[PDB]
Amino acid sequence: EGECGGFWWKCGSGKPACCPKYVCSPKWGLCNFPMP
Repeated sequence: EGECGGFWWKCGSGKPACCPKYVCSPKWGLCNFPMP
């Protein structure tokens, strides 16, 4: 059920939004932290 964006969740054209903590990288279509 839960398909939130974790440390590495495929995002882009046809995907869900990342969690409040994770975000979709501009270079790579994956949900991860904003920065180490």
